[PDB]
Amino acid sequence: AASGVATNTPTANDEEYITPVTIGGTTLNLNFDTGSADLWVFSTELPASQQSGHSVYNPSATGKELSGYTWSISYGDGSSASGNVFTDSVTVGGVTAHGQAVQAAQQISAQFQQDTNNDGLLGLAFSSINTVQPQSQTTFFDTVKSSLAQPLFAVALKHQQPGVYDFGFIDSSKYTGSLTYTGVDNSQGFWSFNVDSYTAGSQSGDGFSGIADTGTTLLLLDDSVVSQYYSQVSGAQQDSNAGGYVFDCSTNLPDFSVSISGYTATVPGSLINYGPSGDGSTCLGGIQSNSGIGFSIFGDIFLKSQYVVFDSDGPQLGFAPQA
Ligand SMILES: COC(=O)[C@H](Cc1ccccc1)OP(=O)(O)[C@H](CC(C)C)NC(=O)[C@@H](NC(=O)[C@@H](NC(=O)CC(C)C)C(C)C)C(C)C
Ligand SMILES: *[C@H]1O[C@H](CO)[C@@H](O)[C@H](O)[C@@H]1O
Ligand SMILES: *[C@@H]1OC[C@H](O)[C@@H](O)[C@@H]1O
Repeated sequence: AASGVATNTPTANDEEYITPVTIGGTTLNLNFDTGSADLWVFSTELPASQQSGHSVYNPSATGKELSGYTWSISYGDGSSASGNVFTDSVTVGGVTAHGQAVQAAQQISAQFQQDTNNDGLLGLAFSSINTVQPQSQTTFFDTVKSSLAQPLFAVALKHQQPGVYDFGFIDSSKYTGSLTYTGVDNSQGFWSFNVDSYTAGSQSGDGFSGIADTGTTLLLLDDSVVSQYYSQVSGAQQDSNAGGYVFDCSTNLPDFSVSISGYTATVPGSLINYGPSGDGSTCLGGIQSNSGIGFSIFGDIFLKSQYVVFDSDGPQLGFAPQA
């Protein structure tokens, strides 16, 4: 039975986490994203000036083309990419998927053109939302799932230190105490779960739903929750140059917690100080608006405080504080 560990590393300010993936013999640094189901890479089909600063996949060397298939995706921050599809061998932390669909980029929006921290994305949401036309394809995880010791993966994202993606096993040394599980609703293809209530510093409120999303840097919440949080942060203000609420870097921020099936998951106020806003001398908050989309996005700010188990049996998610 297979299992493996892939080590991830945060980029500056923990903006994204990248892990090496070997595709047909070339290793690329990909952003593992539990919020989407497409494995796409910078390729030799892009314009040569866009290939610059990246490790690229050359499909003609090892790939088997799926003639006539395309993919096209749009993410939450407006970025997008599209291209064609090949099958190849994809290895992550020593686990190999043979004949994995590899989505070679033909076009990428400006956001990706300017991000040289990754060479593409490895989706880990449910395969039901993979964008490949005319027949959708399975994610790396769905491809190898039946070969792993247990059909699950687990993640520890850390603040300015390397972390891990555990495939097919749970590493009990990565969290304190025991895991608490909650059911997942995969009807929209996401790892969606319910929280029963939340506490933002001195204020507590009713529960809501959200997705466990490794691909989003911040903790995005309903505007009512964000207002409630920052009303407790002296001098907090929104700054469109920074991307949301900012405050003095020395501020004492309140903790934020959510109650999930009996377990309190706490994000300490020191993790809510994302870093320099890059707008003078303020810091950007780790909690920001979800822009009225109707569900919360439990991104990296939240994951940096937990060890999370993504279990295809249920499916369900398990949580425990990171050791
Ligand atoms: C279609 O599904 C997606 O787009 C999913 C789920 C989703 C749906 C709707 C709203 C938000 C989130 O996002 P995702 O795949 O994680 C997607 C992946 C990314 C690498 C383009 N993240 C996003 O689009 C989020 N973008 C981010 O978090 C960007 N981060 C920053 O701009 C750093 C700033 C915030 C300091 C990326 C550069 C990392 C936005 C939600 C804020
Ligand atoms: C993950 O689990 C497998 C299955 O037991 C081991 O063979 C592998 O070395 C790693 O511990
Ligand atoms: C990344 O690869 C495997 C090991 O678990 C990890 O410690 C290393 O940094």
